[PDB]
Amino acid sequence: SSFKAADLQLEMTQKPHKKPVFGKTFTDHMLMVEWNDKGWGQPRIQPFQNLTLHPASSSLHYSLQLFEGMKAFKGKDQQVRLFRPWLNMDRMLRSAMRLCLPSFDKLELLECIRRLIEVDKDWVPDAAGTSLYVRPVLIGNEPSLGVSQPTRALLFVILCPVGAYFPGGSVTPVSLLADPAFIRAWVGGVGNYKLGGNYGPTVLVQQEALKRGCEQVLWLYGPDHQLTEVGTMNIFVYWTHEDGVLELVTPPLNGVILPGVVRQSLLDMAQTWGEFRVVERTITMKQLLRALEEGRVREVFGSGTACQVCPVHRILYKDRNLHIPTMENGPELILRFQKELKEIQYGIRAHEWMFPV
Amino acid sequence: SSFKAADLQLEMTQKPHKKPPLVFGKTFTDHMLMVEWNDKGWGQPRIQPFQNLTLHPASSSLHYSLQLFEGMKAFKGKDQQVRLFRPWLNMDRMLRSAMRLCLPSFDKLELLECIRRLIEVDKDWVPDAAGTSLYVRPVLIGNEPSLGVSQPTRALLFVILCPVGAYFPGGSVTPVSLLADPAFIRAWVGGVGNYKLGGNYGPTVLVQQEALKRGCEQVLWLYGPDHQLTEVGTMNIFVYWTHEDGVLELVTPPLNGVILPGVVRQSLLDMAQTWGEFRVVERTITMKQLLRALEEGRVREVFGSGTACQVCPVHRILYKDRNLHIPTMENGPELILRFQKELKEIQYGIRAHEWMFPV
Ligand SMILES: O=C(O)Cc1ccccc1C(=O)Nc1ccc(-c2cc[nH]n2)cc1
Ligand SMILES: O=C(O)Cc1ccccc1C(=O)Nc1ccc(-c2cc[nH]n2)cc1
Ligand SMILES: *Cc1c(COP(=O)(O)O)cnc(C)c1O
Ligand SMILES: *Cc1c(COP(=O)(O)O)cnc(C)c1O
Ligand SMILES: [Cl-]
Ligand SMILES: [Cl-]
Repeated sequence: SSFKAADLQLEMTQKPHKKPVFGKTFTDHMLMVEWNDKGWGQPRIQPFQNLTLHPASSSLHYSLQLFEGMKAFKGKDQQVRLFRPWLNMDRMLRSAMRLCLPSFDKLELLECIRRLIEVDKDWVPDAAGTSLYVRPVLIGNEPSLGVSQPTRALLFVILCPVGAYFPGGSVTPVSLLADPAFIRAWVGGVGNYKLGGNYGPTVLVQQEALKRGCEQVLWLYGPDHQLTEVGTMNIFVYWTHEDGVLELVTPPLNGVILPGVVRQSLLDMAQTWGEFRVVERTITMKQLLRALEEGRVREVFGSGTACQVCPVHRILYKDRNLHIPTMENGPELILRFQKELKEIQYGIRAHEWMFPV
Repeated sequence: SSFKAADLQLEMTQKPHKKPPLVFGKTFTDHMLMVEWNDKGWGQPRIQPFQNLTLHPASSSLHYSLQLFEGMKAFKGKDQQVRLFRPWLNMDRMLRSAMRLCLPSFDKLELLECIRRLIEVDKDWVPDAAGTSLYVRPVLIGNEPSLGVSQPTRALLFVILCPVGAYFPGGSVTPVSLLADPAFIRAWVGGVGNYKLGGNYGPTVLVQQEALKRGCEQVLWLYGPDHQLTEVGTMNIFVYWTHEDGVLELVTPPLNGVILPGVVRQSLLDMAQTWGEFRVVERTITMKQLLRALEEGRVREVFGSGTACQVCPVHRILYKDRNLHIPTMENGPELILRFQKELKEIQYGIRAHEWMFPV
């Protein structure tokens, strides 16, 4: 009921590509594993190459597709580490089950990914702010037009080296368009899984945001306009709450929120410091507006594998620009999180969150 | 701006497959249409042998569901003339889908001609036995070799064809049972359930398995705190009843964002409006209204509409634990039969009609 890393077939490349925008440059090899009625085949690391798909593949008709996204970091000691990969494996499997795609063993796949990165180790940059982006994918591959549980599937992993997210070597804030007409996900839906179907529909909304002079979309939900997510990031607010208490709040995992790995790590870190209240609670636009008027908001930011932490300085809501005082406040919490994550990720501090390749 | 049928290139196949017990969606004809789009605009359209697609592993079609599709039928009449049912509507709907996903625009009439040309090449695949048809499956997908979530700079439009048998075994319309569970949501206001995008279907697979597990054949998709009946499986839903105000009516949910605007659905409203024999409306329908109408003997027929079956009677709805009998079959089903008959006449050339497009 799962492929084994022990059965790995390696096929090194004939012509290695020469080393050098996110998501454009890929490495020499990829992981591929086929599944069918006779279960999982043997995993193989093969050179990077195209997929060959039947024109009726359910991956293309009915979006039987899911992905992951995580980063591997090369520290000063030249050792490569993945950040909390076990959580990505957990989330990938939940995604798989939701789309009736075949179950697999999380440790086997991780080992296969480790083996794949081992093989392309030379691709992992080591300049400040850089990393290798790891993109696993599982797709249905039924050669029929019936909307049904696939009897064929493909799991593959590709790797993309990436440069520093903040070019200045310093966090820079973003502006958000907050328009309630666009809804990313619904209770009872699939917004809490990393399914390809959740992203395609946001492309037009992101264009609307730029058209309107904003950089990303603030996803609102419900008649009370709950702040759910920022672009493809989780949202956090650092403020003095109504009851006079300083807290860090992020929306709870009630179904419309993608359970981000960084998000969970920011909650864990802040809980560990024990210096202020850390809570998972709904956040409405009205709470935010009242807190801003009353000078209670210190920092608003997104969390995700792309930037780690992204400051927010403006929200366009109801044709009205709300200034958010994040950068004015340091941004102290943001910088503290970035420094601890950086120290853990590049091996400056030992930590069980890191998985060595 | 758009590819042109004028520039069609044809590569006839040299490995024609042996023609056939037709199971929907598993048997394909010898040729396919294929047109690519990039920064230079659309390439030349081509008809070519049926073959696998080659895709970059980062293709946005597979990572961010930049994919949409259509579904329509070609019918071979008694006069052996092959005809498409209201294809212009499918073309309109496909274009709306493409725009919603920031996929490249095209000329609806040029694609239609290219499709006509393709069916003409595979004309001998069109079955002619009663209730059979040729299923047309146009697809448009983004194909950017990049993990960025953005408007693709490359896309692929293709069309494949499938011969299909009669939906109903001996021609007799056969009713279905539905699982109505509020825990399941197909689509939401502000979402994309009203476009024919691949993303709307993948999540239904697990729910359909649950319908089977619970002894039902299809899913009755409910929406909102008031349990509005929206769609039945991949079909629009219609209720024929005497409403609370004493008026005999045909009702279907309105196009308010959670309803896919079916070609058959529109055609049924057009026909029934034309007859002028009873009220025809687009209004939400709730489970509470249905239960009360069933208790009062006001329901005559409930049915789905779609390209698959045309019109599909419903005899049972399992709502939570209650098994509700729907008396569709005890009432003829008169309206269903009348729609079926009139559509068959139009579709198989028995009666020349502006709704038919000759191949
Ligand atoms: O947005 C997220 O946090 C998650 C996500 C969800 C969905 C799709 C993609 C991503 C993602 O990781 N995109 C990504 C963009 C840019 C870079 C980058 C550029 C220079 N350094 N790093 C790294 C990752
Ligand atoms: O359900 C719909 O009406 C639309 C749809 C939406 C989404 C996916 C597929 C369909 C569809 O057309 N499926 C389909 C099944 C079976 C047959 C058949 C079998 C014997 N004769 N014809 C024809 C079409
Ligand atoms: C990928 C993603 C995130 C962030 O998840 P991480 O695991 O922290 O990278 C947040 N929201 C959405 C919608 C996403 O797709
Ligand atoms: C395709 C489809 C229909 C029916 O549309 P027709 O154009 O009548 O075939 C109904 N509902 C959903 C959800 C669909 O995908
Ligand atoms: Cl962990
Ligand atoms: Cl028409």
